[PDB]
Amino acid sequence: LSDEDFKAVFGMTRSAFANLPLWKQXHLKKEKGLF
Amino acid sequence: LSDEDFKAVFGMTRSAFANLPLWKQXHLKKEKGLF
Amino acid sequence: LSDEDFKAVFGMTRSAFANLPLWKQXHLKKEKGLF
Amino acid sequence: LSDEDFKAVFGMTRSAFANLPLWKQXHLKKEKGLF
Repeated sequence: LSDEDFKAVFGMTRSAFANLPLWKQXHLKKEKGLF
Repeated sequence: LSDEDFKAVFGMTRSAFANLPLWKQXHLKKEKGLF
Repeated sequence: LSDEDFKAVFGMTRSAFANLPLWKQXHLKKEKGLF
Repeated sequence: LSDEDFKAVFGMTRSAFANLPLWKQXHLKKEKGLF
C-alpha cells in the first residue's frame, strides 16, 4: 500500500501498526480484505 | 478451564474454538483476559 | 454488523459490549435476533 | 517456546511452520525478534 492508502485502510501510522500484537495485525488485514 | 467452564466463558465448545483461525483464538483469549 | 450499525442496534460500541458478561451478551443477541 | 506459545505467537503450529522454506522460517523469526 502507498502511504495514503495505508492511512486510509488502517487509520494509524505504519510504526503504530507494526507495534500491535501479531494477532491483531491477522485480524486487521482480514477485516480490511487484504489477504 | 474445565470443558463446561470453557463453554460458559467463550460461548462455544472447544471443538468449535479449535476451528477458528489461531489469530482469532489470540483475539478471544485476550478479550476474556485469560490464558 | 459495521461498528456504525452495531451501535444503532445495541446502543453501545463493540468495545463496551465485549465488557458485558457472556450471559448478557446471550440476552442481548437473543433479544435482537442476532445470535 | 512451548508448542502452545509457538502457535499463539506465530499463528501456525510447528508442523505448519515446517512447510515453509528455510529462508521464510529466517524471515518469520527475525520479523518478531525471535531468532
